[PDB]
Formats: sequence, structure tokens, C-alpha cells
Amino acid sequence: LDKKEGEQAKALFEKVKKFRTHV
Amino acid sequence: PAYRILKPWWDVFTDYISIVMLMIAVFGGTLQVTQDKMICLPCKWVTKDSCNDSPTGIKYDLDRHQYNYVDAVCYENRLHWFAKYFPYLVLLHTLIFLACSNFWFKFPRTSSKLEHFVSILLKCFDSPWTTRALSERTKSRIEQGIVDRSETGVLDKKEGEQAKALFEKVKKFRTHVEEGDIVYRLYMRQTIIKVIKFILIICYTVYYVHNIKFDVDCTVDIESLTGYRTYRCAHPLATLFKILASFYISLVIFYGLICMYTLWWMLRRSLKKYSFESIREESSYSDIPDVKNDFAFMLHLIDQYDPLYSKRFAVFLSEVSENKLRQLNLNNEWTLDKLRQRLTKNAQDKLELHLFMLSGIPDTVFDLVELEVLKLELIPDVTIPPSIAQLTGLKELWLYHTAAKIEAPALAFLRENLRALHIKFTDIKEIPLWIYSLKTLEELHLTGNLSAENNRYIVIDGLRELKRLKVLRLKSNLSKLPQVVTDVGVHLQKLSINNEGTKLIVLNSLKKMANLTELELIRCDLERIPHSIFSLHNLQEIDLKDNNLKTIEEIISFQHLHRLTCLKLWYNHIAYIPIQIGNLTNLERLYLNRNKIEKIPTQLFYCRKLRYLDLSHNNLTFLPADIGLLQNLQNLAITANRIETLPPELFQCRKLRALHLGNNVLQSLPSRVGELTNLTQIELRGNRLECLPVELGECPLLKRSGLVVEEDLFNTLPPEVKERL
Amino acid sequence: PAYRILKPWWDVFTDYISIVMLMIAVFGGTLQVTQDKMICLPCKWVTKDSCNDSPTGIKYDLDRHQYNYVDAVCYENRLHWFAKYFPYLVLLHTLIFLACSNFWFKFPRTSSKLEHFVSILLKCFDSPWTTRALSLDKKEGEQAKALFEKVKKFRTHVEEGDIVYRLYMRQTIIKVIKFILIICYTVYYVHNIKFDVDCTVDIESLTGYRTYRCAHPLATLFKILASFYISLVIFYGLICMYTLWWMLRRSLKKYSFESIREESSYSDIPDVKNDFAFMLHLIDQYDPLYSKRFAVFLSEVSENKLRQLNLNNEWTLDKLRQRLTKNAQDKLELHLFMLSGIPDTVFDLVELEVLKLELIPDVTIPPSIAQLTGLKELWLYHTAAKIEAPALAFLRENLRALHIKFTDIKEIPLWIYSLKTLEELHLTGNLSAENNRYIVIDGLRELKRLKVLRLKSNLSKLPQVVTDVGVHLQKLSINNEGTKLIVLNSLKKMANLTELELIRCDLERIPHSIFSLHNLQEIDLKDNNLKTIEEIISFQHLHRLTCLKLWYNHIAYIPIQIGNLTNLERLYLNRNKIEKIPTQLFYCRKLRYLDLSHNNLTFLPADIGLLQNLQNLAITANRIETLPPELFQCRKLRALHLGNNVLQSLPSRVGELTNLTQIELRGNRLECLPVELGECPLLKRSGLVVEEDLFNTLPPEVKERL
Repeated sequence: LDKKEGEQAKALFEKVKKFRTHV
Repeated sequence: PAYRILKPWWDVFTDYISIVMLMIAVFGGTLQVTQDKMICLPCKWVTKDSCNDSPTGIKYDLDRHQYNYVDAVCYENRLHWFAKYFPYLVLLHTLIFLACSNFWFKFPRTSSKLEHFVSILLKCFDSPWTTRALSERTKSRIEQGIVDRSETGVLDKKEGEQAKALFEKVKKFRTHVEEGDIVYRLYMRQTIIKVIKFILIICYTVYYVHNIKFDVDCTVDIESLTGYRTYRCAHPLATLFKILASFYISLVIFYGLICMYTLWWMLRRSLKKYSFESIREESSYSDIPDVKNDFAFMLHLIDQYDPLYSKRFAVFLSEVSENKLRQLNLNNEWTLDKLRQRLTKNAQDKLELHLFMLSGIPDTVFDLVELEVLKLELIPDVTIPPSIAQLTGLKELWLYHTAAKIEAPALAFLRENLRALHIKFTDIKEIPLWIYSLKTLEELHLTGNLSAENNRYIVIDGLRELKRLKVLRLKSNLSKLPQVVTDVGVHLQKLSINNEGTKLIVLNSLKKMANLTELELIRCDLERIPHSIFSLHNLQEIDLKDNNLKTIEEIISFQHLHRLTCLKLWYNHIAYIPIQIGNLTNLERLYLNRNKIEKIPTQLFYCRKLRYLDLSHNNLTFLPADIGLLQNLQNLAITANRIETLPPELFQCRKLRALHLGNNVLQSLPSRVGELTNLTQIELRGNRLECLPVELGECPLLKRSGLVVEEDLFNTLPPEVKERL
Repeated sequence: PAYRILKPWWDVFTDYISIVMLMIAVFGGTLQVTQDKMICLPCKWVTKDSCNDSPTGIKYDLDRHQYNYVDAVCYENRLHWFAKYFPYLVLLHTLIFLACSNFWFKFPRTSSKLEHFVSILLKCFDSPWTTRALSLDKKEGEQAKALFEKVKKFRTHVEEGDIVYRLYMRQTIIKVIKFILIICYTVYYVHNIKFDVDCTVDIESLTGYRTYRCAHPLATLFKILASFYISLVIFYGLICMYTLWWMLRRSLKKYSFESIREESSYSDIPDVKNDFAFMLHLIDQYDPLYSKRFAVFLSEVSENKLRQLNLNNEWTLDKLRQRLTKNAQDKLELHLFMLSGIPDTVFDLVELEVLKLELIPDVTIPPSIAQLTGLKELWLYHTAAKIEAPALAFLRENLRALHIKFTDIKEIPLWIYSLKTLEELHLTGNLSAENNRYIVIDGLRELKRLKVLRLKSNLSKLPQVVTDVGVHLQKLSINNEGTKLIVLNSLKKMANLTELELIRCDLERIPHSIFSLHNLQEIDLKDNNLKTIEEIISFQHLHRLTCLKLWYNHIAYIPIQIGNLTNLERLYLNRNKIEKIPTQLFYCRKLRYLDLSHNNLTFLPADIGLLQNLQNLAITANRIETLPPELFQCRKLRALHLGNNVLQSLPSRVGELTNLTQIELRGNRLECLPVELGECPLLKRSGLVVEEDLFNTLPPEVKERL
């Protein structure tokens, strides 16, 4: 992950969960 | 930027309606200019009017040219003016609706506030801090929720700085926008004028439809020029213009209905008042502001564009969010390199660190595994995050008027540590009910003023279970000491009361404890020494100072005790020493300072193991030859007493390491004291010595550190003491 | 961009009106080209009253083609002059008004001022420095500084301009002129727009009829367009007149920041009187916020703070402490050698008794000295002297010594007489007779308290301010140039003089006004042109001389009057090429320190053995043969410095003293060295400079033992 894909994927996961919850 | 502030029933429909209205104006206009012919023709059967009341043809016998003239006259001098200028009318109305809907747009007095607002709008769905913020018996002792929710993550000085800048900007931009209501006023004015023009347009245009006709009876006065008086005349475009007028009227009605909705909306609910109530209802953040002006109004307008905006903005504009941000920013800067700047030590060192200027508790401080002492001064919201587990030792913690909110789940750590705890307090209840939960606390310092009632409640519930309490210091008025003190008192080794408001009987405490291996009464308003103090068989130390104590006559029964070893009597009014003190020989310390002592009988010499004596600021003017017997004397002050030149017995001793002479009469120090060789310091001040002895060369420890002199000449020794230095 | 310099009640309206006016020209133009027909037709009635009134048809036997001719003629040389060219009158004036509006843009000598003006305002507006200035990470300093330099150069350039202001006025004026004229013409010529007109052109020879009646088909549209046009123009004119009102009832050639200055952190703003002021008013009209951000940015007070912050962010307390050293009379010596100013962090060093400043411009030392406790000594050298801090009491409680160095005359401040607690002063500098007299009066005349005074200068003559102040003088020193040895009335006035030093001064002979100074107790005469010691005979009759240094001179001869002295604790006979020493030095048995070096002695007398208290003895570079046994007939001889002499070996007996702390043996050509020397407890490689081990027994033993 080169210690950055973790952050990137995690941010996307949080956004997806909030988006999904809203939709 | 209009797109992000696009209004559902204000901009959306209006723009498409306006486009259609313009299109119909253009279509009609083009036709009106070139397709309008108005074909007229004369008629013969004229009775009253209309040329009626009647195959080869007629043969009117008129010139093709003159017919065009007739057409022009009938067109100009007849009715249906509405039809003649219908597309111009439409164009005007269309332009009015278009223009009135866009005054604010591109107009500096309004666009300025919109630009500030929009700048914020474009940051709420950006600056990742926002999305981090959006991620969300008891007895005030439980906070593991916040411990795990923060995930101990960082902002890496990026989200930190971005969010900080946005906090400065949201506060400033709001302060600017919040000053008035121009944006609000314009939208209300615009909404109302749209409705006004709508009503007028419909009334005007539905009435003048009776003007659009298949034909007209043309009765213009031109027969003297063209022969016929009455003409019948056709207007082909009239069919189409009835249709166009109808379509335009319907279009305006649609516009009107929507405009009524928007006017309806702006009146049914207050728009300036606006707060994120829905956020505190759903979210963990109850910290919701409410202002009534253009800022709130503009937020309210976009609330109906997307609720997501409101969620982002609301969590950002919060002091909860800012406080979390600040703690994270603290960690970003206040790292090990900064902590090291303050890693000092004073005495019984234990590697201290005191955090005074911080607005909260850093987490980085618990990376200082090497420290044993942490001092917190005036820091709010102290939870002590449960990441103290990486520390090994923690021998002392100072809660120096900080916060009672210690609720982190790390009592197990603290219960294996904290031999000492210091609590400074100005209030009554900022002292947490945390202390008794610690079991390994041996030493407790309580400083601040509590009433007898407060002493009883705070001590009974906050402290009573400290079975290992050995040292207790109470800097409080203590008009009564709660029974907790006497109960811990039977295991308690040291009890110290140090306050000006102390006025009480402590005899019961002294009797119950019967131990108190160290006893202190400092600034207590005492004149009388409680007689039960002599039941403390293991007293081993007693400090009676800054009292109204004016007598030592009472210390008669000290021999009831064993191993006293120390008696401090400084800053009192004991102006006289009796002959009871000579029966106290099991003493290794005696201090008589500023007590205005006029005389001391030769009694001190009996305590041949005294070794340390302070005789100062007394109107004594005398040194007995006790000094010639106490040959283990290492430290003695003879100052501020106007003693004459020191008697030779001064040097008939062995060490007298600290020779403090001053504010007396001494033309010359007996030179023979220099042969003790154990002098480490000589103070010769305010005594008017003429010269200094030249026999001090015998003592190797009078290098130029211990030579506290006024002259520093009349000698040959200066280079020796300088080289030794 | 241009938007932010557009005028709120001027330009948006001008553009919208210009657009609509052009629309009218376009509509009317097209209309005029294809719809104007002038249907005219003859009449048979009384032509004296234009065919008045005093069913089949009239017939009028004319051909259709012939009628086109009639219409054309009636159109060409009859009525409707205004209507015929109405859309062109509209187009022409509309274009003029529009061109006038945009005249100041894209103009040869306005664009450059405007472009720089806008760029600067935007940079000031969005600069974090402006925000901080409202009350740097080492980069905002550079950014703000660059903007400040650009602003100063921009302002200087614009300062000489009067173009933007004047062109705008000319433009406003011409719009008003054209406005008045267009109304006069457009409003007046409307009586020519008629539907029905009378055509009486003389074409009878071609048509038979002379009088024709005629219908202008667009009379109504031109009346409508003209009325709508006039109203557009009047509105336009209201703004044009407003502009002159605004431009004439407000100076606008000048701009003040008073309404901002009393709200913000700055006070140092000049009254702008040029095109910059005019441009400032225009942005003030758009949005005052830009006037404020600019004003906050442009401030000398702000520049001072910016620079001060740069110093504070570099010269932090750790940076200062790390570089804080001590060399002699320690007192925490902190040196700041290349700073652009003085950081505030230096005043949090409460314990910093010594501060040394050099090469620092504009030093002012803001009064935050109260934060400090000890400031016992201050060195101000080759810096600046603008310290006017209203805090003499703090300074007086401290600054026992001041060391101040100068390169010119006027650089010297007068903070000396104001500190009457001063004990010690050191002055170096460029002097002259009058320049020194004037400054020394102003500087030292009131310091009765002064005890120590040293001057490094080309003085050439001793001032009497010093001799008068000197009545309380403990220590006096002067060097690097000869002065008239004014001793006859100087030493007598000073009279205490317990330490005198004369270095590199043109002294060939010793003055004799020092001979009666029994309280001298210390005297150092070195690097002088003095080549003798003949004067020192009765000089030594004074008790307690305790020190006589005659080194670095040309005194190759020592007399035996030297035996007159019994009280001496230091004697230096260094680099004088002396060829002999008499046994007359021992008389001072308290001597303890004797320097015999760089002479041409070649031998030593039996004087050493008479000084049992000789502790420090230097015998170097004198070509002295094997040292006489008196060398070790003493009790201390802590320092035995031998070198550049001739010694085959040390006598073993000197090593039996055991009080030797160091023996220097360099350049003496020793063949060997005895073992007794290694027995001495303090010669264990303690400074024992030797060329070789010299066949000794315990050199590795003493090396390990140390």
C-alpha cells in the first residue's frame, strides 16, 4: 500500500459509507 | 458560481420559461414586420355600416397602387393596436422578468457577500478535516468513548492548517456577512415584483384578445382621394396571433404559479433565522449556532439545494470541532523536540516536565517514557488519555488547578504508580472523585480554601479510602479537620497544617494518631502548644513557625518523647530561652531565628550532638562558650544581633563549615578560625571589618566562592583562592 | 480582473444601456431598409389647400412604374429627414458613448498602471501577512517583503502620474456633452415623423399631377423607437451627470486611510495625492475591503513586525542558548555578530549577564530589559546606536561595565553620563583633539562613580575631563599611540591610581610624577620606545609596588638599583636582549613569578637560590648553558619553563623538589633526562613538553598514571 493507499482507500470507504447511508 | 447557489423554483424554471417567452416574442416579431399585409378592398352595398344587405365579378375600377394606399390607411387608423405590437409587448415583459431575476448577479453590493459565501461552500465539501469531523457508580469517571473514536490519528500539518485557516475565514466572513440583510432584501423584493408583473400581465393580455380579428370594417375618411368610403379588410396574421397570445398567456400563468410558490415559501417560514437543528437531532454534535441575517439566510437558501451541505458546514462551524483540531495541531507541533525544551529537574529530580501554556493535554507527552513527574498547570479538559501505559514510572502528578474531568480508563496504570499527587484548587468541586480510586498514593498535597462542610464532603468521598496515605499536607483554614484525617492518622506518618485561618483544638487528632513522625504547624494562629503533642512518642520532627507563639516555657515534657532530633522555632516571639532546653540533648537541629531573643542561658552546650544551630536576628549581642563544647558543630549563623567582636571560643571547634557572620560588630575575624581547615564558606558582611585575616591560607576550601567579603584585599592569598576556584 | 475596478453604479448600467441602444439601431436599420415604402398618390382637388374636400373611382391614369417614380421622388426631396436616418443617428451616438466608456481601458498609458494596481491589490488582499498584521514559517517573510518592495516601487512610479484621473474626467465630460446634444436633436426632430404628409414635388412634366398625398408606413414605429430611445438616453444621462457630481464634489485626486487607520493596527499611512488616490477611490467604490487589506499591508510598522518575526523565528531561545558561551569573567557571554536587528528572544534570557552585539543596524533595545535580572555587562561594538529606551533605571541597576567600539566620531552615543552607576568603561575609536575633547566631556564629565577607564586610540594628548573624573580612578589604561605624557598635572589630580598601564605609546623616558605615588601597587610599561631602566632608582622607595613589568622594550641593561625594592610580586624581563642579571632581584622574596626570556644572557647568576618562594620561573630563548645548581634551591618552582637554551640534562635534584607542576623542555638539545623527575607527583604528562623521552625510566608509567 506504500502507506498511502491505506489512507486513500480508507477515505473512500468513509465517504462511501456516508454516501450510501444518505442515498 | 450561480450553479452552486442555484435555486429549485427561482432560477431553474425561470430560466427555461424566459427562454421560451423570448422565443415566442422573436417569432411573432419577425412575422409582424414582414408578413403583415392587411388586405383591404372597397365595397358598394353600404346601408348603415359594414357594407352588407347585398356571376361575373364586381369591377371596382381601382388602381393596384391605390389599393396599397388604402391598406396602409386602414392598418394605421384602425383598432387592434394590441395585435400590432403584441411581440414587442411580449419582449418587454420577457426582458423585465429576466432582468428582475438577476439584479444581484453581477451587482457588486450583493455579489461581494455571495462571493464570500460561495468560497465557504466550496470548502465545506473539501478540506478533509471536515470529513474527519463528520466521522461521528459512574461519578464522572468514564470516557473511553472519545478515546477510541479519535483513533489517535493525525492531520500531518495539512488538514490542521487547512481547517485552521477555514476557522479564521468562516468566523471573519460570517462577521462581515452577518452585519446586514441586503441579499435577503433583494430576494424578497425580486420575488414580489415578479408576482406583481405577473398579475398585471395576465390581466392586460387576457382582456385584449378581442382585438385580434379575422377582419375589420374599415371606415377611414379617404373617399375624396380613393372613391370608395367603406372598405372590408382582412388580417391573415390574426389567426396566428390569437394562437400566439394564448400560448403566451398560458406560459405566463405557469410562471405565475411558480412565482406564487416562491413568494409563498419566503413568507410561510422565517428565512433569516437559521440553525442546523437537524444536525443536532441526528449527529453527535449538539454545538449548533443560530444567527438572523444574510449569512443564515444564504445558508437557508442552499439548505433546499442539498442537505449534505448543511451537514458539512454544521460540523465545521463548531467549537467541538475546533477543540479537536487544536489538540491534533498541538500534537503536530508539540513533539518530542519541544517537550525536551522543558525537561527540567530541581531537587529529588525524578525528571520533571511542566506544561503551563498549553490549551489542552498533548498526547506526545506520553512518549516521554523516561519521565517520572508531570506537572499540569491551568489546563482545561484534562482527561489523561489512557496512553500512559507506555510510561514506566510516574511518581508524581500535579493537577495544579486544571480540571476535574479525569475519566480515561487507565486507573490500572495509575494504581500501580503515583506515589505522590498534588492538587491545587480555588473552587470547591474541581477536585475530582478520582483520588480514592488510586490505591498506591502515599503522598497527597491539598492546597486551597474549603469550609468545614466542604472539608468533610470532599475528604470523606474523595480521599477516605487511601489506606496507604502516609503524607498529608493541608494548606487550608481547617477550622475543623474531618474524622478521615484522624482515621488515616493512625497509619499517617506526616501531617502538616499550613494556614493563617487555623484556629482550632487539635488535641483529639494528636491523641488518636499518636505517631506523626513529622509534624508541621506553619502560619497557624497559635500561641499555645497543645499539650497532647507530647504523646507523639515517635514525633522525630516538629516545625513551629510564623506563629503567635511567644514562649518556649511550655516545652518542659519533651523528654516524654524519644528521638526528637529536631526542633524548629523560627519567626515567632520567643524573646527568651529558659533552662529546660538543656535537658534536650537528643537533638540534631535547633533554629532560633528572628525571635528577638535577648538572652540564652548556657544550656545549649548540653546538646553535644546538636551540630547545627541558627542564632540570628535576635537582640542577643552574645555568644556563650557552648561553641567550645560543641566540637562537632558544622553549621552556625551568628547574624543580625549586634554581637561585639567574636570571642576566641568561636574557633575552639572542629568544622564550623558554615561560618555566617553579619550585621554585627567585627573589626576583625579571629584569625585562628582559619586553622579549622573545614571552613567551606565565611560570610563577613555589614560588620565593618578593617582587614581580613591572612591565616585562611590554611583552609583549602575557601576558594573564591566562599569568600563572601566586602574588602577582598589586605592579603597575599587572592591568587591561591583564585587558582583553586 | 477588470470586474473589480468596474464602477457599481456606472459601468454595469452603461453596458446594459449601450447594448439596448445598439439593438434599437439594428432593428430600426433593418426596418428602414426593407419596409419604408412611402405610398404616395395624386389628387384632383384644390391643391391650394393640399387637395382638400372642396361610388366608382378616381382612376388617376398613371402607370404602376410611374408611381414608383413618384414615391421615390417624394421620398428623396420631401419630409421625414429625421426618420430616414433615425437608426443611423442611433448607431453613431451609441457607438460613441460605448467607445467613450471603454476609452480608459486599452489606453497607451493607463493599462500599465491599472494592471500593476490590480495585481498588487489582489496579492495584498489574499496575503497571510495582511491577516497576521490585523492582530511566518520563514516564507511569509519573503513573500510579504517581496510584495512590500514591489508596492514601494509601484507607488513611487504611480506617484508621478495624473493620467488615469484626467482621462476619466475628459471621458465623463464628453459623455455629458454628447448626452445633451443627442437629447436636443432627438427630442426636437419628432414633428417630422408623420403618417400623412403632403408631397408637392415639381414633376408635372413627367406625371401630369403636382400634388400627391402620401402615407409613410413606418411613422408609428419610428415614433415608438424614438420615444423608447430618448428614455434610454435620459437614463444614461442621469448616470453621466451623477458621475460629474461625484467627480467634482469629492477631490478624488487625494485619498486618505483615516476611516481604516482608526479601526486597524497601523498608524503610519501617508495622504495619497495622485493617480494612486484616484484608483484607490475606485476600488473603495467597488468594495472597501480591498482598501483595508491594502492599507493593512502597506505599513512601516508592519514591515518592522515582519522583520522582527523573521528574527524571532530563527534566533529562538534554543538557537541563542546553543551559541551562548563564556571565555573570561564568564557571566553567560552571548554573541550576535550578523543580525539585521535584535530578536525579542534575547530578552527572555533572564540570566544573560553579558550580551555582545556587532554589525547589527538600527539597534534600539526595546524596553523589555526589565525581564532580565542580571545585565551586568554590555558590549556594543561596530553596530548602531539608536537605543532610546525609557528604562534607565533598569540599566542603572546593571551595566557595571560597558565596552563600546567605534569607527567614526558621531557614532558615539551619550548614554554614559546618564548612567551614574557605571564603574568600568572601555572605549576604542577614531579620535582627534577637538573631537575627543567635546565627546569625552559629554560622555564622562558627570561620572564621579567611574573607577576603571581604558582607551584604545590615536589620542595624542591626554584630556582633562579624564583627569578630573579621574579623582575616583582605580585603573587607568591607554594604548596604540603616543600621547604627550601630561603627567605633571594629571597623576597628581587622579592620585588614587592603583593600577596603571601604558601600551605601545611613544615613551622613551619614564615620567617622574609617578615616583611619589605610593598607592600605585601595579605598573605595566610595554612595547614602548623605552630602552632603559635608569629612571627606576628612587621609584622603588615606595612601599607596596607589588608589580613591575618592563618587558617588550629595548632595555638590554639591568642596574643594581633594582635591589632597592623589597615588595614585588611580579617581575617581567621579557624580550629586552639583556646580557646579564645581577643578584639583586631576590630582595623581593615575595616575588614568586619571574620571567627571564628572549634575552642574550647565556648564563644565570646565583639569585634563584635566594628566592625560596619562587613559583613560576621562565628561562627561555636566552642561549643559556647548563643551568646553575641554584635553579632548584627553592621550595616551589611550580612552573619551570626551559627552552631554546643549551642544556645537556636537567640536574636530577630539581626533580626531588616534588612541587614541580610543569617542566617545559623544548629546543634545549638535551641528551638525556634523569629518573627523579618522574617521581614528582604532578609531572605525569601534565604539560611536560619534551622532544624525546630522553632515556628515562618511567615515561609510560607516568603516562598511564596521569
